[PDB]
Amino acid sequence: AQNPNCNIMIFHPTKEEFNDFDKYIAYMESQGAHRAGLAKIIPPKEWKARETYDNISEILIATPLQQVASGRAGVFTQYHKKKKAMTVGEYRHLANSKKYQTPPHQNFEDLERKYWKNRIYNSPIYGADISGSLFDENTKQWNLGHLGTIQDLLEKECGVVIEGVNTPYLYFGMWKTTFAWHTEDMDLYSINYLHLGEPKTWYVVPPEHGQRLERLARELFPGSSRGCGAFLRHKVALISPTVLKENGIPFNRITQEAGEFMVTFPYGYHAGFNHGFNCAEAINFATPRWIDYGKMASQCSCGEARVTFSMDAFVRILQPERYDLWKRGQD
Ligand SMILES: O=C(O)CNC(=O)C(=O)O
Ligand SMILES: [Mg+2]
Ligand code: NI
Ligand SMILES: [Zn+2]
Repeated sequence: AQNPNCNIMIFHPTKEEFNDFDKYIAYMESQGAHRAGLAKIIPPKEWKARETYDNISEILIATPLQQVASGRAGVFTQYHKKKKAMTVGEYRHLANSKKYQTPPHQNFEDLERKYWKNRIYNSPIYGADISGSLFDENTKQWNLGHLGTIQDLLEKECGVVIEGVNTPYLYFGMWKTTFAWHTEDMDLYSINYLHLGEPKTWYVVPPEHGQRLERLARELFPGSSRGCGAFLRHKVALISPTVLKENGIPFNRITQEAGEFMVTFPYGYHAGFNHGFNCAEAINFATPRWIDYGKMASQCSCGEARVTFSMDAFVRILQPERYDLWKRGQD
């Protein structure tokens, strides 16, 4: 079995190997990359996402989210308070202000320590989940707006044509902006490109051990667990590496820098934080290997998780027994 310790693997494809996206994902899996839940892909030196980022300031962040924490430093939830619209140029200025900027630090490890010690005492503002793309249309390789769609994958594998679309999302971050522990909708893959700015630190639980994380979460968030049998779908709970280690949960960590891709694999729980002002682009995707995960994915029906239009068909076709209950939670 390849990668039996479930370590995060880092790949350096050549420009030739960067042509065929599906083929390269399958290669990484042949080497055991999915066992970690997360892989890093450093593009060939010849590649670029676009020519420059000099002209992005007028993008609008219609609903910036202030991420307010409750709990203790290593075990907390966050809620998202909506803020007034602002442009990317306005948000960058805010991220660089004395109130929100990255503190002085020695290295990524020192900054990580500072994040876990102090995150709860601040409320950073995240420009998350903005439909759009920063890839140039002429970028042919690993262009996250030009991937094969999940609807087409399901049709190819299963023969059923379904409605829905699959487009990318932009994320503008600042110091301490946080992504809570989650798997993707329908336990899909994700791919995330860090276009510019400061790093993003990731934590991940191997898919084979995801249920260990879920059991800890139920213990640590006991009211939330009574409310919903899949409350991590709400994407609000944080647990620190120290708490994970104290509770014997297998995990790994890595820091993504600008110009790098990360892939999350089906049922790979992940969480993390941004070091400072940055912009990432991410999208979900599927492969043949996903189908069995999609069929088994948990679902939130309590009403909290509310998701896209396109998840309807995935539930309806892959999980017909669950469909009626899940759709009630959507309405
Ligand atoms: O970058 C973020 O805030 C969160 N991204 C992801 O969870 C992802 O790409 O799957
Ligand atoms: Mg602009
Ligand atoms: Ni994710
Ligand atoms: Zn729920």
